[PDB]
Amino acid sequence: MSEESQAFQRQLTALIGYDVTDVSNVHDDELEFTRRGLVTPRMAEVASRDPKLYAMHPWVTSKPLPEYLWKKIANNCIFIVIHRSTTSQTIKVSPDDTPGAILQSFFTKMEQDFVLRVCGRDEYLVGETPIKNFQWVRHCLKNGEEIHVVLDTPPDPALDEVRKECDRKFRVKIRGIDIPVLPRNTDLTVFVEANIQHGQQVLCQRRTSPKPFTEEVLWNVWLEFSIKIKDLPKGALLNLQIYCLLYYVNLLLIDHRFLLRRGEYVLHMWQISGFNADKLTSATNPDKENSMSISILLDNEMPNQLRKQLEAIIATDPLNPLTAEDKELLWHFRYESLKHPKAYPKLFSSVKWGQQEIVAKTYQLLARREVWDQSALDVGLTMQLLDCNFSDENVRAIAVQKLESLEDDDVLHYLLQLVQAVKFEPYHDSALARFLLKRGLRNKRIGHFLFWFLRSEIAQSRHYQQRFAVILEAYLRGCGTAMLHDFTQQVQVIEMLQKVTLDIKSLSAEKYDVSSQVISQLKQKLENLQNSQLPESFRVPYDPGLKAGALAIEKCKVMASKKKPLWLEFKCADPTALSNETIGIIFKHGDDLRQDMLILQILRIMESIWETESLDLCLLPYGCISTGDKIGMIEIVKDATTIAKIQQSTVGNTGAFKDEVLNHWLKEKSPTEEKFQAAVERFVYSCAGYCVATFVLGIGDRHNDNIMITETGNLFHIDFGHIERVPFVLTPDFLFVMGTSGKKTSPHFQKFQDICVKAYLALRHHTNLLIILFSMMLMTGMPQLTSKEDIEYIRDALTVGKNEEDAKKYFLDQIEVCRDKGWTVQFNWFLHLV
Ligand SMILES: Cc1cc2ncccc2cc1Nc1ncc2c(n1)n([C@@H]1CNC[C@H]1F)c(=O)n2C
Repeated sequence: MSEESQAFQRQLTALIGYDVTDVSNVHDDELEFTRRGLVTPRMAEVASRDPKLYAMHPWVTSKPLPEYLWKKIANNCIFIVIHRSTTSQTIKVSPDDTPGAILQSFFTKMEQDFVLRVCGRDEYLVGETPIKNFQWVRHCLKNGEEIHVVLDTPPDPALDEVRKECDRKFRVKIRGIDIPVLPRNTDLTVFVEANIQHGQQVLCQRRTSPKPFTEEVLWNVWLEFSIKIKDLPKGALLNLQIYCLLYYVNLLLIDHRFLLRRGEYVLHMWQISGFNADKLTSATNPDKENSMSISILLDNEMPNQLRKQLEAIIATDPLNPLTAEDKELLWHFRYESLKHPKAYPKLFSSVKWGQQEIVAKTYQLLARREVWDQSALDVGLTMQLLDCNFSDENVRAIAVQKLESLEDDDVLHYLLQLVQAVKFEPYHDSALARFLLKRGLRNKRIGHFLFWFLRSEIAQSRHYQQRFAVILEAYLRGCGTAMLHDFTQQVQVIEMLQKVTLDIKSLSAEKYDVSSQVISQLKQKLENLQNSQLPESFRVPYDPGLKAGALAIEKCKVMASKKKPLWLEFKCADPTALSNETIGIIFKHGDDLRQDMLILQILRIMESIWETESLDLCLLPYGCISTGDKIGMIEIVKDATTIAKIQQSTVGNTGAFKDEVLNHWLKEKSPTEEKFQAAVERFVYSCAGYCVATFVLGIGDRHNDNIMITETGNLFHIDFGHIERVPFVLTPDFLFVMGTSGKKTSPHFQKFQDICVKAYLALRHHTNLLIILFSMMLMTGMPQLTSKEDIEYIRDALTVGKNEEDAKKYFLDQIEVCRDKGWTVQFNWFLHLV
């Protein structure tokens, strides 16, 4: 390699936040074979992409325009304001006119080398797609904004330049376990449990005789299993556990080269806190000075009434468990089951993966996928096949195949969930890791989010940082030096600000309030960075369209919270931006922003589910991005306050609540009565939409402090790092805005109940998609969630197996529960914080 080729790898390590050219925490070469095996699909995608559309990354949608956005179109006319230097003129356009077709009409109504770019953003309107199919144009319609675009030169694709390049039973010898230290107080006991697993299913289990837990425990015991060597499926894990359950460690029995794992291994294990993705990891603990280590050794046509039972089994939810009777029925009528794509997760669960001949029969089954391949993509079904219950490479590949049909608009909606799904792959190089890699290198928008998602996990997950860092490096080596440049500027800014956030917290106390001495201390620290090595301009990580310029120090502050975060304001680095408004970012340390990311992503999916049934529930999924360990960025919502501060305005630090304050704050932050009516209108949909969503997600009972509202009536829920009770927040202040004064029906209450049940019914139509996203959220995002109890809440919330009116009743009852209590639960929320 070249001297400069090492400076490139050094840059990559600072970007990724982990050194992938590291061999200190491996007992094989799978990560090096994965860096090697990922050069091929990167090169093929870098080569197949059109440089022009790659540089301009048009954000497009093939979905139809909704009935609510059509009602905004007055006489089949859409106006675009085209700007140039100091002048501009409006253009009467048709929803089908492609960017080129309307550029030709601008040049006629009065050089042919300029493209259309949205003012202030790095967002372009290019390609053979109608204007109504550009997401920025749909955003302007929905929020009543005007379309502003500037006539300028298309970015040079030369900036996107990529740098050149046996029939015997299986047995295992347990030698012993060693730990450096353990306190001299409790004289405990210990044993080793070896499991052969595949898709969380335990094929076989052997334990050791229990010996006294000391700093070194030798057994020298051969543990013979019943499963023959040939019967071992690919992806089978040898899960070794220490119970007194304090420690665990996995080792793949079939390596990446299809070779059976043989020889001597001294594995550094993980410790338990106090089921989840972290438990399936092939990674070993990097902490060799403090961790426990086990040392092992390997020296090896159907009848009508049965059709009804089958069809009923196929018609159950993802969490309905399969009896042995059910699995035998599905396997025997294997070919009838194959005619129903909905039965695929259940049919592949019925397979006896520890039987070679039965796996071979399943592979024969998969070879007749005329029904599967010609079926409409069901993301819920496809995700169902990519969770912890599926470890077969070919079962997982039919699902990844179905994802290939997804447009970039939809890949963005499921990206964080698909990135977390890599945690369930037996091997580092997988069809899913390749699909993500390929889709990232193809769209800049997806590559940016892919970068931040992969980077959030590398920074706070030792269990999967090695794997994700190899996937990130493969992406980072194909995005091009324009993207590599932006990521560098973004990484520097977040690191400098993360140092300042952690320094400010230690200075004060989580027991006290912010002082003048802490705010002046922050201003002197920010002034030091600005005129020194703080990048001249960085791209907002949660809004890559925006380029934040220099800080606005005289408006930055330390928030009067308990996790003392930084409220930062930046100037816009685009002189073409239509407004002089700053870019506000909140920098916080002390909560898991990954849990907030996951909720906001479900909230965006729920918004698209309502978009299908022509429903706009006015949700405000704000920007939130996890940048490292318990730290990250959150969007500042302009002209917005909390429901608590509206209550403390009338009476401070209580307790005391009044029903009439929310409707008085709205009539105040309104210039005209027309704008005030629009606020009550926006509150009817945003309140209804948040009531529905928050209930379904089990995060319905929050303090009014974590619920904000904008000066334009837009109510929104915030801070999901958290999770007598209530289903959702419908306090008597919200109800007063809607014209109801407890046990009385007003026109806006009829409207709220109407949209509520219609939004609820609309979500119930995607029950399996919501169940599957939720169950995956709990395994890949929380400390630990029980695989049969914690999830069951969402089945009860979405009322599985009930008719469309008995469920309507259940939700209408939940409306009445929050009205009976009123402010009863809210008072307790203030006694709990004192
Ligand atoms: C959206 C958003 C979500 C968050 N989730 C978790 C943690 C912090 C968050 C901050 C957010 N952003 C925001 N923009 C503006 C604000 C604001 N919070 N606040 C309250 C102070 N921090 C908490 C806010 F209730 C205001 O008083 N103003 C003027």
